[PDB]
Amino acid sequence: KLKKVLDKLRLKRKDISEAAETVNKVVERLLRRMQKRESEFKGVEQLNTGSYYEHVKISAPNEFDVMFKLEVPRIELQEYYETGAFYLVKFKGNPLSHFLEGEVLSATKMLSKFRKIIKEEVKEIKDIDVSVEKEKPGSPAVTLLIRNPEEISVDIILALESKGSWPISTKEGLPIQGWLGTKVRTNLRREPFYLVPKNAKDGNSFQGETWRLSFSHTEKYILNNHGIEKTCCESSGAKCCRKECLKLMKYLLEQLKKEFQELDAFCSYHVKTAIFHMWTQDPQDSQWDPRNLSSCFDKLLAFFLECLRTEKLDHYFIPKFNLFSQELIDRKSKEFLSKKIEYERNNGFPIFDK
DNA sequence: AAATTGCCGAAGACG
DNA sequence: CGTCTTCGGCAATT
Ligand SMILES: Nc1nc2c(ncn2[C@@H]2O[C@H](COP(=O)(O)O)[C@@H](O)[C@H]2OP(=O)(O)OC[C@H]2O[C@@H](n3cnc4c(N)ncnc43)[C@H](O)[C@@H]2O)c(=O)[nH]1
Ligand SMILES: [Zn+2]
Repeated sequence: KLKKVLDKLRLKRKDISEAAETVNKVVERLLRRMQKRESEFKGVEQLNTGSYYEHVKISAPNEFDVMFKLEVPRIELQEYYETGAFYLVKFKGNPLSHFLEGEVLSATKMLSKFRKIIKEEVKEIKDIDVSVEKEKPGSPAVTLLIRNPEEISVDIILALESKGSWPISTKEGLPIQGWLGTKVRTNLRREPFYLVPKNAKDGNSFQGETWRLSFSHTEKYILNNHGIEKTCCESSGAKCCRKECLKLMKYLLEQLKKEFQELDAFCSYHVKTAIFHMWTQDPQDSQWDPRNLSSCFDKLLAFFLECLRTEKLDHYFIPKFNLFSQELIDRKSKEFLSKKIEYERNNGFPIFDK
């Protein structure tokens, strides 16, 4: 049954080819515009991120994430309260001085200019049906809607790149020592970290100056390098069901969200985060054998339910940041999701039949 | 020093 | 299952 759902979720090559060709054209154009000329974002470089580029996109290739990363030397971080994930940014005749709010580099100001430039360039595209989606408060993304004629959304994510050591809130995150190992962890943490203009929500409003930590790069590496054995899912190695298990979990949540508005606060990142913990908990490739797909999915569900019940889902990189805190998601919303998942679980997943 | 190209892994296609 | 294919990521090289 699960194998047949996976067949259904699997992307078609023809769909991939048609989508990618258009998406790549638009992105390439936006990138060229940023880099030329007297622009504040002149040095941005492209990094493709998220589900599609992690090969865990399901159903249709209609969502693409891409970061435009900007190297900003000598920045100093001040943690926004005790959130671990959100920060104010300061510097130790720059183009970025336009975005300064005091000595603080404002996320809103920088994103708004970034967004303004994108809209200008999108207006000049004549051969492709593309529009800029209406702004979402808090969101770090400038979202494009493309009609290929099929609907495709492209999230362009502005990001600051810092080459320094990672903020201490991440010191006990990335607990992959018994799984991917110490050399991998050390090497990953020697890579840069990123800040995206996602504002912290403080009560009824957003703190417009705040930035948010990003490890979209690391997550991408982990998805592509996910086994304890170096040959996991390689041509001279054994196939595992780690990614398949993630697709099924993503699908379950997506179907549930499609018919229950009370689940708007839940997202695929919660699912991704839960399975990262699961991969830490069950490190052996043998406990992710394709023959044991059914029990792997069940283990994930039980773990997820327990996170729901205890209102605790630690960010994989920032362990003191609880994705399932009462502050972020209401108790009733979690209890609601708990009931739905339990139902689908005990009933052989009727919602998988659309 | 921006744009081209080579290589090959991941995974879809179909036997 | 194997073999072929395309897309993505990389960085040498001009
Ligand atoms: N990547 C990511 N996404 C996060 C997130 N916290 C919540 N979410 C949400 O999950 C979904 C992820 O999409 P995916 O393509 O990976 O399957 C989205 O619904 C995302 O919602 P969002 O409102 O927060 O973000 C919108 C837009 O911004 C990107 N984004 C959010 N946050 C980041 C970070 N930290 N780095 C890079 N990009 C980020 C989202 O991908 C989406 O494109 C989380 O921490 N990370
Ligand atoms: Zn594997």
